[PDB]
Amino acid sequence: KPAVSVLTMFRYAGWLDRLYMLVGTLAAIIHGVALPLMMLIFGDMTDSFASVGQVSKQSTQMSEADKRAMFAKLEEEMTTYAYYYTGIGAGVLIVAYIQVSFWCLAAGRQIHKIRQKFFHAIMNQEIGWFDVHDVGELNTRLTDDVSKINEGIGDKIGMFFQAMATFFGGFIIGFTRGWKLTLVILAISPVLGLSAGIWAKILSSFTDKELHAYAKAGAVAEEVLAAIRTVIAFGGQKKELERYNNNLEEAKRLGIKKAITANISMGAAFLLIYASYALAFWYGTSLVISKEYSIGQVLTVFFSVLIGAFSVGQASPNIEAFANARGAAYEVFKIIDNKPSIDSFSKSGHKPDNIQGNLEFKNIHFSYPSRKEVQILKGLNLKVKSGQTVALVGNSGCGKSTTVQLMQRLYDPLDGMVSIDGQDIRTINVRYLREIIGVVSQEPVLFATTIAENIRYGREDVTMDEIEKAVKEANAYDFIMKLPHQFDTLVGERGAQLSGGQKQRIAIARALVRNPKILLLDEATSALDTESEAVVQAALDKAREGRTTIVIAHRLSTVRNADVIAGFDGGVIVEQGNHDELMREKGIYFKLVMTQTPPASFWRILKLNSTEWPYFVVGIFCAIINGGLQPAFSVIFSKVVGVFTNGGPPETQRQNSNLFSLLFLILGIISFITFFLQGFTFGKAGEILTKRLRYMVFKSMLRQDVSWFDDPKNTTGALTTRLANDAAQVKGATGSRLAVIFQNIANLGTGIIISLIYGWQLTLLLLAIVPIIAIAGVVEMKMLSGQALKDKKELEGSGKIATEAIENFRTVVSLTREQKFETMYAQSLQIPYRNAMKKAHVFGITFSFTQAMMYFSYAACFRFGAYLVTQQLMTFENVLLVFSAIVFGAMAVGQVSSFAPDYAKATVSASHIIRIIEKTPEIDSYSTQGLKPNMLEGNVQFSGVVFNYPTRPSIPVLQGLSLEVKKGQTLALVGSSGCGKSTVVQLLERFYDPMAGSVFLDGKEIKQLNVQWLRAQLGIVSQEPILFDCSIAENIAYGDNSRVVSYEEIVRAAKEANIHQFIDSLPDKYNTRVGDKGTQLSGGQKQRIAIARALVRQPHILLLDEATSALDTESEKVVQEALDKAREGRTCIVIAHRLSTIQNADLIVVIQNGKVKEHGTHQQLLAQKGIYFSMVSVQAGA
Repeated sequence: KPAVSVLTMFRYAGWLDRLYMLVGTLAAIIHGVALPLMMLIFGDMTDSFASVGQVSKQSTQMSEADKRAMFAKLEEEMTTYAYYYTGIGAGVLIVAYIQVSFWCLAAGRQIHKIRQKFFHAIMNQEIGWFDVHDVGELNTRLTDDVSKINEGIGDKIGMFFQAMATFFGGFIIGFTRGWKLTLVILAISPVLGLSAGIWAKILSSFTDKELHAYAKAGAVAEEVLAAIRTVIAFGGQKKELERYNNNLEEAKRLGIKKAITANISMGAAFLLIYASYALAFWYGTSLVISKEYSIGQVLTVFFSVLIGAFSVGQASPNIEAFANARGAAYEVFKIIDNKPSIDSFSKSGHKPDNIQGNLEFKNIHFSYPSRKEVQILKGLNLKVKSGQTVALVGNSGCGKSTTVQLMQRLYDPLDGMVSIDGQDIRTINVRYLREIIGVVSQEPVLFATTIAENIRYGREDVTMDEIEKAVKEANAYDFIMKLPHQFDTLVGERGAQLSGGQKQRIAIARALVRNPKILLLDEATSALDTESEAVVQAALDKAREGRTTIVIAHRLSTVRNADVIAGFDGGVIVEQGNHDELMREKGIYFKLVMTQTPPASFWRILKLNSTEWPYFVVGIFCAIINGGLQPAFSVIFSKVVGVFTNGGPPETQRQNSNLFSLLFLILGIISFITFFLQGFTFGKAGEILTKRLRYMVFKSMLRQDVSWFDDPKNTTGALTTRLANDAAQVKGATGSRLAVIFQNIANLGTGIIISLIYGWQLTLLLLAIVPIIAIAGVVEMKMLSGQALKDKKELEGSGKIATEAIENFRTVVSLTREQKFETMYAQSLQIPYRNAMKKAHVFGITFSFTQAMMYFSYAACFRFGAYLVTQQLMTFENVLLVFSAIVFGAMAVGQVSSFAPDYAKATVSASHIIRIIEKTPEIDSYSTQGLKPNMLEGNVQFSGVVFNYPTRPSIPVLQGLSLEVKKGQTLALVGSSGCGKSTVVQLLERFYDPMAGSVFLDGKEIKQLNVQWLRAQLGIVSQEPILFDCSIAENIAYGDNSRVVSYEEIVRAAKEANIHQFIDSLPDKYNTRVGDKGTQLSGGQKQRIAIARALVRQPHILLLDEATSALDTESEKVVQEALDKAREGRTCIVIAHRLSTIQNADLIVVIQNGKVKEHGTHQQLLAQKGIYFSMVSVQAGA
């Protein structure tokens, strides 16, 4: 919404840039003008043949006489026009190059200046300006915005003025050569713009509908694939598939409806286009019979106006390009034009010498630009004498840090003054101030360069001698020497990750080269290991003694030797003096002292598609007839112009034009039928395989085992995404592109034969030209992408050192040396700049070549078509025929190159979708194998089990685990911590088989048992029960599948689970919708419902996994009450964390590091002492 004045935007264009734009925009206008002049000549040529065509047929008496005057006229005429054509080709060749080159030259030169100035501005902004602004957004704003500006001031403008020139140029020639047809053409203009208007309305509306449609099906999948371990446990995999099939069923019906309407629209649009196109010509013919116009003129005015009309459509996108560019240039220039109060690039202000380092802070009130929300410094008084060292102490706010912040004049104080020596800090030059102040910070930063270089960021002028003494006086010398490469080592975020205490010591070495008179040390010792702290501490102490120093830390070991200690409370200075005095004050200080002591052949996807043997043949057969249909229009138009051109005695003509204009319209309406057909057939074909695929994919996805689902690569979102993209992407490839590609090959193949058989060697020649300009047209786009990529790589490297410069910024300003970063940036950019010059040279040649080739190619059409071919009997009427036939056959092949990528993107998206079906599990619920025992009663035998999780085969959870629990009794399970407790419940459900060892239920091995039937007997109840959206009765009825449960059954279950209080209370009762689409309710109820699911199944085995985990107060009591009523009739394993409620259990078993450590009844473990007595002691006491 905010934008920029048109003249500001060019502020960096002067002299040449200005001139370049003018010569370019000039050349561009000439270029544009060229094309309608070309079409103007086309009417003159028509007239020349037309005269002879009228006289040739007027003879029917003499022959040899016509071999003279006719040929002579054509000779002088044709040679003239051809000469002019060649004349226009050289023109467009020159102006095209001028056009693109100059405008790109302007672009390059300005953007270079935009770029430099911008970064310079960024580095100049005061720190408060950063504190309010997102650095991330700013740098991404840098690279992305300047590119938009580039797109805006580029050759896009040249293209705009070219388009206007064609628009004006066309309409002028249209109007002058006649007023009538132009206004008749202007009359049909609003109709073609309206139909395209119906398109923007249909597309925008229906695009959301399909997205809205699958959003429903994809909502089924998302709650399922998130809830998977629940559907696997309860084996509802046939149900969730059925639901997904139902939603897919609806989505395809909506899809075919959309396919019907969308094809009707496109078909009707093409009718109106061909209708008006034919209508305009009919009025055109009606004016020729009246002898108002030349038949040749009609072609000139008709082509010129329509060309000039479409020029508006082709112009519009460049307006947008310019428009967007201004908007982008607003926020960039805003920073550039902004001027700071503090500068730091300004040469002004006193530069005192023999600074004695006498500091004072007078009555300073300050607030960081969180501003009025908080005031952290209320007044202040502090003096620090020359050569002394003062230590600041505080509980919170770190208002101490503020003074170190103000002392570098990062911020000017609200009221009061900071005074270095006698003078105010605001009188002295900022750069020099920062230079006479050294700084060492809690978190040290190293830029990526040699250690010599990071030490060279203290001062640009330095020698390895000064480096050496610096690190040595920082006692960083010995430790780095041991490091390989010596001072030439590397450092940064990337590579050479080092001890902090060493980094801090390089930082102290850097600050030391600065040889400052004032030293600020903030917490530098803090947040560091105790051993290396003393090492660095030695350095810090050796860094002072030449300098006055203010230091802040939480280490009171480093304070004692300070000549002055100063505490703050609420921004108010309170205590000052020597340590003993402060201890005698027994104040805040004493308080703190005491406190601290890919492409391949995948046919089979098409084989899957072969379920429709028909519908393809219909669409194909239909499209090939539409292929043969398309050039018929080119054949008519040839003979409409042709017979009228070829007419001879006129009396017959006017009747014929009517017949043609009629037939001209007939291919129009027959096209509606054929286009709607092929589109609808493929469309339905697309939606049905969209079902089969998403079905077979989802289905195969339910098959896989928890091993696959625990994977990091596959998370619920990634699967839904994988599920949508692949199905959609194969559809396009089996879809329209194939319909269209076949339409086109038939289009050209029909066009070629007609052209071939009519012209001998007419056509043969043309076919030599077009593929060459087509390939020449493809290779340009290839170079274009190449240069684009290379430029991206070069500015990526410059933008990288930019990001470095502004991400660490608050440090670089503290050291100054922003000019170093200005210069580094400059040199970085100088390569794309030289690259950007070459770019213009190339863009101009390729463009001009492609245009000149098309214009020169045209000359050959008539030169060889006349002369050598028309000297012979072979005739004009067909020359016009072939012209359209081949050229529009080629323009149709152009769609091949356009639809190339959709195939790849579909094949890659296919490459995944074939594999995802054929991947097979270790454990598949689908196999009907397994024993299906007849005997009810469950035991559970765990013997010598070892388990390591497939995702994390590092720390094993289970090592030699052995448990036994008899039927109809409760096995309590205790543990130090972890899934050791819970993994039991997972293995019995057989989400995994163990590495070694085995587990038995009735004494049979589950490993050889039926996976489905096994789970069918289990009473699983987790921490946070997921309930699908549906009737709460349907959530309960999930406890049993392959059968529908009775109302009185799910009643008995709810009665059992004590959830019935709610369920009679609600308006809907059992049909209430839950899952926080229909309704929301707390955990206590959700759990009780899960309890109902569980004992709806009537399991012989209940598994209660940390059931009361998330819960509170009475809810725990009533849920526990329900769980307790749920067991004692059944085998169960309860891993719950309430050991007060485990006190009644048949067998309690302490698990330790995978091995059962203790086991027994409660009092039995109570009699002993060990882990379990401790477990029960701590929490009952806490």
